[PDB]
Amino acid sequence: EWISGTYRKMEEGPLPLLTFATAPYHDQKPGTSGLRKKTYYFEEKPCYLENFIQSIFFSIDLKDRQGSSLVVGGDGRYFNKSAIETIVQMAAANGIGRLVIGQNGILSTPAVSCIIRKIKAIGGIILTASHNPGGPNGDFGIKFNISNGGPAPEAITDKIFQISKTIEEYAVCPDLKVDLGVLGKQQFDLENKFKPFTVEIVDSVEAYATMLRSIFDFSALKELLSGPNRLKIRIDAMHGVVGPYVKKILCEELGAPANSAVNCVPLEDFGGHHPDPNLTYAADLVETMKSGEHDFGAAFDGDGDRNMILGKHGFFVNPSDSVAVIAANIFSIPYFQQTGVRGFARSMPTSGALDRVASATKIALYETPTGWKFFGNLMDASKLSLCGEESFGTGSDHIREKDGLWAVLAWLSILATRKQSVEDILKDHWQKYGRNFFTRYDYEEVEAEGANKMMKDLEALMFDRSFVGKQFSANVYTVEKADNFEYSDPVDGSISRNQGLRLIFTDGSRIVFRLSGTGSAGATIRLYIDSYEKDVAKINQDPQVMLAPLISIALKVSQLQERTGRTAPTVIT
Ligand SMILES: O=P(O)(O)O[C@H]1O[C@H](CO)[C@@H](O)[C@H](O)[C@H]1O
Ligand SMILES: [Zn+2]
Repeated sequence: EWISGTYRKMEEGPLPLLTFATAPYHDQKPGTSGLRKKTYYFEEKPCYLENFIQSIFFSIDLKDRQGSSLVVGGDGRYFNKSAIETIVQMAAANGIGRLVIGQNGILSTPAVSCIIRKIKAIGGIILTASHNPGGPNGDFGIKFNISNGGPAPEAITDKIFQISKTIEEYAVCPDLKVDLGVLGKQQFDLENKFKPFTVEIVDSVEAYATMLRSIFDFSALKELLSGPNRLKIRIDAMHGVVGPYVKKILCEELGAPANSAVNCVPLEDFGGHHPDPNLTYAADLVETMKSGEHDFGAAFDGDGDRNMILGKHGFFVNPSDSVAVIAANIFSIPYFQQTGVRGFARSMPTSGALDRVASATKIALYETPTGWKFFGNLMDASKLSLCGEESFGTGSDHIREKDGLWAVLAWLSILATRKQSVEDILKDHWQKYGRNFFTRYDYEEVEAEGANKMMKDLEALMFDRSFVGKQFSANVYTVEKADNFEYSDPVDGSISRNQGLRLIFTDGSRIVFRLSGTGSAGATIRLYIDSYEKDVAKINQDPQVMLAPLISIALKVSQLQERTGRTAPTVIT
């Protein structure tokens, strides 16, 4: 009971704050999605976690750090609870005034972005490796968000890397034990300090659910998913963090059956499966959808910022299309009614399906590089309201992270509005704006410098006067513009180069080659292919059949097979 903990704290007295010596590491550079390593890096290596955490604290100014509030939460993967305890003790020893932590450490990435902005916190620490597998032999990550609720920009992350490279002492409160299970306030008496330290354990779902409740019309959702004539659906949480949100939001408040949700219990190893939503890693969901029983299926990733949208019989609306449908009927969501369409954005590898809705509605569209930085830059300038990434990313400017369950609720709102099946909505959209046949091949973990050699030699081949205008086909395309995609940010003036080789032809079709920044050992080659078609006779056809020429040209030009040794892609989406 609470009384036992209170009396215990009273008898043990004030908790000491102590400095301990440490040695720095070399690979604590936070990437596009924080700092991600294998779990043993954080669980077994001495003071790895402590070094990184204290680097994060040092990256925050002392003024903003004394007395301020910080959100802490994660996707409930292995080691998250222990690392959260360490974060609590260090925060207590580092002048933080209050930690708002999700119950049992559970807090989806959009939930953290939401709470940060709501409680006016100086930032948040997210214990997630996103779509990467968890468990003792899995992966583990730490993502630092700032006061706008979004990821820490390159300045902050670089400061954390620099500080981490030379750090030699940290502060911790080792006698501090905190129960992450019981909701409510939890105060701690610290030695040599006058103000008590506060750990507030909040519901993992409540605030997020309130935000969705003010974004969507939950009456229409209740009538759609709740009644006897309900729209049969199946939501696969992949044993990820979105489980509690699915159950408390869609099932409890919105009234959909409890057997509508599956795998809605977050497991520290994500049930052994890969917490990534796509047709390859969500086989159970597509095969359950293959019997012709539900009209809408959806999957999420580990931390809840990605989503997969499926229709009846397993119909697959690829992310690049999903964001274009949401844009095409964006005014079915009360939130965008309130804000208006501030702008549209997509990453360069993402198909141009959104571009067509932007051109038809006279709305600015920004083709940004891979990553959140540019999307947040645009959102803070009131120049972006809906954005999406091909990597199953969909989000708006309601927060500063992408949001999977938000995209699902948007799809249910537009389903209830248009009163059609997903396949009908998609087909009508294709005939309305034309179809962007899209595919992406991932060649996972190939020996680098073979891939880098393919990129350098490929780019040299692309910049040649005897290249622009050359004929290719496999029973015809002619090169129009080959380059290394550069992007100038129109908000802060930042310039970004490489970002992926582009082959654009005269029919609008594009072949993009990108080296991954998500990877650990070696390198991952990503091949995107995007071909447009308006001839409504050709709007419907098998995309892997419709695209096969462009694929053959992509590997024949890149010499992928001869330089990597691989004969088939690791995953096709
Ligand atoms: O490995 P990549 O391609 O560099 O990065 C990948 O993970 C990132 C973080 O989720 C996403 O923003 C990218 O869209 C995705 O392509
Ligand atoms: Zn994610």
